[PDB]
Amino acid sequence: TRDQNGTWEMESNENFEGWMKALDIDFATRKIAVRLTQTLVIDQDGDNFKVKTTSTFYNYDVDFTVGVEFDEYTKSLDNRHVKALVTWEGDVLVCVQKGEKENRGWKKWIEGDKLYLELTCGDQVCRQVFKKK
Ligand SMILES: *C/C=C(C)/C=C/C=C(C)/C=C/C1=C(C)CCCC1(C)C
Repeated sequence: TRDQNGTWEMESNENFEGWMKALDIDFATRKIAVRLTQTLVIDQDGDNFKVKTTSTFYNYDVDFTVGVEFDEYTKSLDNRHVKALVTWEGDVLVCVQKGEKENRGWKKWIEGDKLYLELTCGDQVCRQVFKKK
């Protein structure tokens, strides 16, 4: 389904360290971040998304409209400028972040009662699975 609305709690996180390292997230931050639990809150109305990711210490918050390119500064993450675009490929939501890093972005989709998130950067892929809270 294309409906990704809800509050989603992480149950699995594969190669998170590899992905953070590919983004050059500093080693000391990685140590704190790597095994934190995550809650992902998605508000979706038509093309309009509001996405909030939360953990004990960190948050990543972003609003976008499907099909509308937006320039991003990746602030507390890796401090880079990218050109972001989120679109649908079937029922997979696909984000491409054009910039220095190759293959940078994510894909998000629903299967059953679960949300799947694939984060990509360089040659690294991180796969996360969430259950609806
Ligand atoms: C569509 C879902 C998206 C775009 C989720 C993005 C989530 C992040 C970029 C996660 C960031 C982090 C945390 C939530 C805490 C652990 C360390 C970070 C900064 C990598």
